[PDB]
Amino acid sequence: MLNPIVRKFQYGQHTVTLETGMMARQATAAVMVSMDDTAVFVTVVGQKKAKPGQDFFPLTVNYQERTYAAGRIPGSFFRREGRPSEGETLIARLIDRPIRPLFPEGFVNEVQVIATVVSVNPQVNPDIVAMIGASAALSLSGIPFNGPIGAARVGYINDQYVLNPTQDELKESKLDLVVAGTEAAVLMVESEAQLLSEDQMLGAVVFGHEQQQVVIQNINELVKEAGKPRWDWQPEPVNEALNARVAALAEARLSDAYRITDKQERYAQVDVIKSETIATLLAEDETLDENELGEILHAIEKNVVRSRVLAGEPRIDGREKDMIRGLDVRTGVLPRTHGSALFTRGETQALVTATLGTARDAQVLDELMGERTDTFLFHYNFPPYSVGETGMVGSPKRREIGHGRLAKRGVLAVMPDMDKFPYTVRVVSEITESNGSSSMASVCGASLALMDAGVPIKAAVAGIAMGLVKEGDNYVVLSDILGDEDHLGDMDFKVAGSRDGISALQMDIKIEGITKEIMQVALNQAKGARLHILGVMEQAINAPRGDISEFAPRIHTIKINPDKIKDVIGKGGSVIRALTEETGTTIEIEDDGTVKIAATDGEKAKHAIRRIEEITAEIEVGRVYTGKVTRIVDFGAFVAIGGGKEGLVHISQIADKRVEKVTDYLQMGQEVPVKVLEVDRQGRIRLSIKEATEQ
Amino acid sequence: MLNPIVRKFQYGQHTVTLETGMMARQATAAVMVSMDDTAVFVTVVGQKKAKPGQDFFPLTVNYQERTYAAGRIPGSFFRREGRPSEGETLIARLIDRPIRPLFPEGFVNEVQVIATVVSVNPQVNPDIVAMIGASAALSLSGIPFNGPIGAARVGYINDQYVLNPTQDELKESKLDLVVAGTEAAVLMVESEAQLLSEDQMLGAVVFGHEQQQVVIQNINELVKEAGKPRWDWQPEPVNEALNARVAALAEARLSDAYRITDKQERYAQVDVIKSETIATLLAEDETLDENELGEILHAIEKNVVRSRVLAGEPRIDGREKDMIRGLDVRTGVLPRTHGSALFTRGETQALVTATLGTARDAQVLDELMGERTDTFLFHYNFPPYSVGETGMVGSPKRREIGHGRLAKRGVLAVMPDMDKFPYTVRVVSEITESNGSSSMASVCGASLALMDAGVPIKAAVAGIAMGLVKEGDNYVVLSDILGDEDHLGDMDFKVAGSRDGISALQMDIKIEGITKEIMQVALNQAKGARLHILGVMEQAINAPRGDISEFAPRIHTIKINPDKIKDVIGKGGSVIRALTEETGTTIEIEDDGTVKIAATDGEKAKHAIRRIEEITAEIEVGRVYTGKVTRIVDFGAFVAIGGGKEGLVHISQIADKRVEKVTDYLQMGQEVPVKVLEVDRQGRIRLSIKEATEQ
Amino acid sequence: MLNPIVRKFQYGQHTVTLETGMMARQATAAVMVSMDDTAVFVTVVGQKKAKPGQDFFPLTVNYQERTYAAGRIPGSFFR
Amino acid sequence: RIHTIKINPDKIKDVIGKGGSVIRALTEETGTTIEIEDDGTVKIAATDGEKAKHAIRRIEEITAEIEVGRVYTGKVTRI
RNA sequence: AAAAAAAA
Repeated sequence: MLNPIVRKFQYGQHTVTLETGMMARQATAAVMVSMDDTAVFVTVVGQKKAKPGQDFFPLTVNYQERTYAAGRIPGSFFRREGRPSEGETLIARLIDRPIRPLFPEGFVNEVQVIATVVSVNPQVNPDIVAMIGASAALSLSGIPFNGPIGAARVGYINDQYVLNPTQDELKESKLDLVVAGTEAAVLMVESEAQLLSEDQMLGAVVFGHEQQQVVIQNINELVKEAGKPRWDWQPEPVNEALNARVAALAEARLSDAYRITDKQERYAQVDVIKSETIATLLAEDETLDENELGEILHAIEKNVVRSRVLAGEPRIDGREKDMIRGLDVRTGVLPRTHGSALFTRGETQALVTATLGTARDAQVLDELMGERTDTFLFHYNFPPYSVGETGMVGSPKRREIGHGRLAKRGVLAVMPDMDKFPYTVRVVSEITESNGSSSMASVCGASLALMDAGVPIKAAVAGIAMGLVKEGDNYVVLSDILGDEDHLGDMDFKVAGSRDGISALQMDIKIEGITKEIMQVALNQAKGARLHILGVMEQAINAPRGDISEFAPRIHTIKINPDKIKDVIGKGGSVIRALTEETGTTIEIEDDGTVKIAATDGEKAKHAIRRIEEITAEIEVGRVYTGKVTRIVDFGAFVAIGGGKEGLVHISQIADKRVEKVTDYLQMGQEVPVKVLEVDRQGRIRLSIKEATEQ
Repeated sequence: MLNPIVRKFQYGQHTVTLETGMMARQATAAVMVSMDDTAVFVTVVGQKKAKPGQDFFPLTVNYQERTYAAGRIPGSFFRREGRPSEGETLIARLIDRPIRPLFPEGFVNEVQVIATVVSVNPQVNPDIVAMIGASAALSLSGIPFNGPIGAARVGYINDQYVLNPTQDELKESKLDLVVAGTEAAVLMVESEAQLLSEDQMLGAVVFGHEQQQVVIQNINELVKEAGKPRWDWQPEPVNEALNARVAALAEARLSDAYRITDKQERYAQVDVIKSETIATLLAEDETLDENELGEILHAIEKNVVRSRVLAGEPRIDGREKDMIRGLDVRTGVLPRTHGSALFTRGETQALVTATLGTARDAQVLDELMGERTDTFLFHYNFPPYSVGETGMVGSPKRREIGHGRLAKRGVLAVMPDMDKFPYTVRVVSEITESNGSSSMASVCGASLALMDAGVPIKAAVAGIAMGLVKEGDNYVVLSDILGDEDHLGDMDFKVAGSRDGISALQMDIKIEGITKEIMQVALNQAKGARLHILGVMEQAINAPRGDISEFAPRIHTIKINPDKIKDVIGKGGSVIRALTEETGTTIEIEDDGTVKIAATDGEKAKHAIRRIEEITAEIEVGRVYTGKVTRIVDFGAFVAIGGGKEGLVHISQIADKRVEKVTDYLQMGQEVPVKVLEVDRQGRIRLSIKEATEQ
Repeated sequence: MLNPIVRKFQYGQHTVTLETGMMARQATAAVMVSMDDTAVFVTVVGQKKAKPGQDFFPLTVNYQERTYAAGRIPGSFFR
Repeated sequence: RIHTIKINPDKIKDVIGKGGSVIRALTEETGTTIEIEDDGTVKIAATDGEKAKHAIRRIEEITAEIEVGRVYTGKVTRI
């Protein structure tokens, strides 16, 4: 009835299997890809017909993590999986970036690829198996697609590269990089790193690109027998005559406008050329259409900018390939916030703020590889006034979550260990103006806001957004690229890092033939510029300050005996409630003795510090104890001796095996010399009273 | 490179700092306004071109409270981030209402104002600072706007008015009137009051209007050096002939038709005339636009009704200036809910219901100013069938939150204090028909539903909406304006109060030249009309009565030794779940020594009291129990004996000495006779295995 | 002025009361239906003119459980 | 899975150690919520079979011996 | 000893 086709190949130490034809037979193609007990089901459905008047390729990628894949019922009140998480949206972006540029030019049919995680081995991460899955699904479908891609996560254990590291190994790794490539060239790189040197990162990318050849060979083998016939699609014929007709009229004039050098006079000059040339021949036979004309005019603009940059020295803004827009940097701009800074690159402004908190306010994010609690929170706001448009604010789009993640990778490598800084820290970066690359203006600002709040950060960090143009063998690397020159970049990349060593590299490639030395000079030029930005920031704030003091929560640490803390948590743990209500202060649950005191001022902290040492008087070695007799009855005398446990006297006696009598030395409330060197009965260390006799 | 313009003046005690040019340079204007460490960043972005479909003005105002202001991590579990709520939406409406009238007629270009709170001093409210901020931003851009508007919150303490009261001052105050006004006149008033006479409320509006003069003068001085050149905008030219042709064939045949008393009959006549004029236009329609002809027709209608109302006695429905619509009031209409009332004022009809609950079910509002718990909740539901239309129902719009808040101000003045009414109270109003002013029908309904459920309100309250029509030297004040008659009103206002004293007041003004001498008669006519509604309302329910017979929750507060209550909490709340569930009533966990036994009858209250007595009590003498070994302690034990708690036999304890070494009882199934013995301070109570009677 | 018209019949040992004319007069019809102290208010609004270009029949049914019907304030954070 | 075994109604005392201290270590080491039970019907709540069998093996090991205050051929393992 | 209801 139904027969599955299975191919099994060895990637690293994990057997990986592709299963096809078994499920979802009405979708254009579908594959279950399984790698060492983690499995994801990936399916592509592509429209057969072009929706008329579409001028942008509509590609949808959906990635979703069903909780039944871990064997757990969802925590939500509904007990059902909700809207896609931040983490899931980011994984979808990782699949989309290497796929979108690989479809042929002028392909505009609707395409949707859905990846569902269906089972998870906690040790094996589902994303690197999802990327192979999308590559398999697209290459098996008839859809016009320029060859399969692999994917490989490379780590850096003990100065060795280790392909596809398992989750525990990442604890002691200094690098986590995700290469995706075809057989000809790399297509994208994403990473976080504990300040590695440049050549170690480029070495990891050249390594990962070779280990992916196994997947490329294996998907090509599967498509030989189990693939659908490629449905024939031919790009719509270009009108050579129309392109020549519009060129004679505007090419020389548009070139002249770019030769004119200004922020806005070139703009106005281009507009008068565009408006007239569009008007001319607009009414001639009614052949001209707004879509037909606008596209050719923008295409001529892109041609004159590319050709001008590869040869003519001036860029659109007039700075040379190695120059960065002017800096202006300001600290403590907001009142009554824990720490704040404004970083301006001249047309990119990031107002960024760091707020501290007690451990209670840390996030507890539950996911398939296990619940974990993180103490560093990064949020990136891109409000619509920042690019001069009007739109609904509402909730963040994928790019805001993408940029918020990349900036977090940049700073995370320089944050202090929780043992020497116990507070949770949230950084919110609010973009106020955006014409450059605003994610890298966020990293610089975040390092200022953190060290202004007086977190002991390990070093200053800064970012640079860069582009490469390689129409011919000649290439030019461009530093601090404007947003308005995205189309000019044949590759573009971001190089967030420190005075020495790189923190987070991200790189998306759109052209064939980028060999390793063309990456090497491009991020050597990136090291140059990053150092210049770092130099200006050291003059604004050289080192971290002592503390925020703007109603900053204060935390204090002290080591107390495990027995004394158990009694402060005595009566079932009720004893701790008696303290927290009196001092407005939480005491934390390290029962092995590392007491944390946390409070909103420098008094209730000190009151709690006085109270913990005051209220517990349990010592088993002890000393002569001038405690006060409460009852001198048989079965041992009762004596007031203080905190912890008040010991009862050793059995039937006062001291010396009941040499004396209860009637002898009888009064209430009297000071007597107690000592606590006895047996541990009723769960109490017993005691005795050395009154001119001794046991 | 960058330096701000800075302008600081003194408003009342605080110092206001206006700061410009430093941030968001691509928005049409942006201003950082700071008042005693509370700071809000406010920006306006306005599209220069107009969309050629718009026949209304799209102005959008967003107010948002970043919780990084005042240094705290967001409570929301998901992503530690927030979305717009009631508290923010009401502040957006307070900025919106004064700005819309000032913008010139025919200005249809889209405009967006975004106001972000970036720091809060909890003594100074952010709302007043924002209204100055939006006024500065709009007046500083070139957007055509008629003058800056200052704002002013006016408190009232020991019969002295105080400007911008701090939170500490306000709590003691008897009014909280907001006023916003240009140099010529007031433009908006919003206020709650502890039942003050009309002359005290009018005194506040004039006083606040005069203190705002400093803000208006200062904003002009800033615009004199930092301001943009005003962008040219001309109202679209109006063709007198196009208006004249429709006017000639309408006004006479509409003046007679407005005379017809029946609403449906007149509606059918005017619609027929309208179609006939459209037919008369014939070739070329009206500039080839039916809409243009319709606009002229609506205008001719508005002019005839307005001119008629201020020259002649009859209104659209044949009523005079001082005739409130026919009143039909019916209490207790719903079964098995704690209190309900249907209030019908002519066509506007409101079904209102009151429900009581335990203090536990109060909501916790995490406002930027500080966390607070309110015990009184008002919810206003406006379903689309109330208008006779079809539409969605699910999510409340801005107006439902606006009206819900105004209705809450009406009743909040007359609620009993929690220290003689220990319940949370929720009022839900369902507007079942809405021709007229629905929100003030909701206040009456709420005042009947509350005093029907038996809450002892301080007096009955009621409300009315009113309109002023004003020309070159004369004006008419109309009572109970209908929805259709709002277009003729130049001023409209709503008043809610008891037999003596205004409780809430709201005014919006659309024209200059209204004055204290007009408002003096307008509120006196309101005192007349309100005092009639109170009499009809009084007949249905004269005074608050007893509590609901059965459905209402009743509270019992039995006193228990709180250490035993703490043990009944168990491992932080695990046994009490069963106890509340088996009773099926909301018995509380409060450990203060007052156990809340809340139940819907006396039987479940007594069952719960007996259930807590079973687990808390220990028999003081009992019998010679054959106690059986239940547990191990450290050299200790727990023995089952009479009452809810086990006793301990320490191994040595049968006669205060080891007369018979007691090792043999130290195992299960021995069950040897014991007798009750003393309770010690430690909590390990004394027990001994002795047949002899022990006390 | 205003008064309902009421019909009461016995269905399966529960008295059922049909009550009309008192509320939602603006909507095309409204009928408070009650069966032994469980009560639901039901209203229908229909457009008098058919929108040109419609082919299918757009019927929308909305059922709502207000929690004030059971005497309890809501469990939701926003109340 | 929830696992349950009978262990002798005296030697059960030795499973627990002095108070909660050894219970913390055993629950932390095995990743199981093993509770204190005087009856000896020790309940070892677990999230999978591996954690259950790991907890069964350690509770078997650390209380495997009958104290009758008798003679043992006890080998000195550490001075 | 492992201590009191809060579905953002």
